Amino acid sequence: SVTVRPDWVTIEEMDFPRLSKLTLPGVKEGEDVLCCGAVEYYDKSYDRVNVKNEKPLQRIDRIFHTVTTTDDPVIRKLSKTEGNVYATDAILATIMCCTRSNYSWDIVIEKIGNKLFFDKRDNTEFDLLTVNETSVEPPQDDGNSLNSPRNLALEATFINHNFSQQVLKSNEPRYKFDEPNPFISEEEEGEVASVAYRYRKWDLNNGITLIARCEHDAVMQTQFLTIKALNEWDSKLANGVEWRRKLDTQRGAVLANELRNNACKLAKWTVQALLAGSDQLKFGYVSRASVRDSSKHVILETQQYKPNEFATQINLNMDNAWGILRCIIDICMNQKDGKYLIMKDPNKPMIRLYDIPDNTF
Ligand SMILES: [Cl-]
Ligand SMILES: [Cl-]
Repeated sequence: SVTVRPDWVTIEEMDFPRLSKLTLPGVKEGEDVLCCGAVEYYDKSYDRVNVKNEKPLQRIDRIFHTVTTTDDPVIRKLSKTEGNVYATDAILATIMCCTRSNYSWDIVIEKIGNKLFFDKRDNTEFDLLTVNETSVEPPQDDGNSLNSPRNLALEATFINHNFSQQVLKSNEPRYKFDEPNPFISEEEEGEVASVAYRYRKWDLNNGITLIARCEHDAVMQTQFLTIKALNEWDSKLANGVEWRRKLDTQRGAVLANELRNNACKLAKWTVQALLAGSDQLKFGYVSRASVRDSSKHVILETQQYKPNEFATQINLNMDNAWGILRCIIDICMNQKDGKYLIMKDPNKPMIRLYDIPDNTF
């Protein structure tokens, strides 16, 4: 959680009920400005996985990038001639889904004239997934490390990185865009995880033109996929729905529990898929092999959802998502040039925008 400094000046406070009423209907599908990278095909044998046909989770080490907006060389180039607001899908999803968030987060905004850059701070846990964040009683750091919030987060994050690569068909020729991955040399591209980037543009009215990096994890025989893993750590301690007993006949109830307890995580995943234009959101259901060990996991189920329809199922309204973003953009455009910080208050349902000194970070 970022340390609020005494020389930070509050510009605006926004409570969740106000944010929840915001709307900007009519925003079009993103327009591709540049597409990059090479993505692997999904292995449809994983469609046969179920509780009676579980598969061990494999450890597959590939490199993942989560480059912030201003360090992205494609965004730097595009900003010379295109748009006036810049971000990435992960940063946008955090803002757009803020009214679902509980745990703290922050985003830095730099304003130069009529251009805005939204970034994450360097060396933070911004990328980590949360676990049971929106439970009535979230996990507490009361005990050893096995089920602490921090360890649960790293466990979920690790599970997701492995799952997304395991379900790929490594021998199938990849789908390659004309431009390669911008975060690695061609000579070494073999070592990066399967990913395709779409740098997309949106008209948000009032002359606001957003450019942001979006991505897909895989392709399917061409359909583009966003691949994510739900995970079960200890169902009893989580007071959850035991997956090995309930996935066969009550898969919907299991998902419903996930939605209640991981509301922000699931919405941010859905926004990521919608921003990229993925045709499907592919979920794995991954559980510990034993509740007492967080290093070994099994895949119990797989499912796919069309992102537009799934958004409606989790009560995510993109008209509201864009409305929230537009509200924040408008506030920033009215400020003096310089740096600003938006943050979610760790103990209250509100976000605050601060005027921070330019050399703060
Ligand atoms: Cl998350
Ligand atoms: Cl304002």
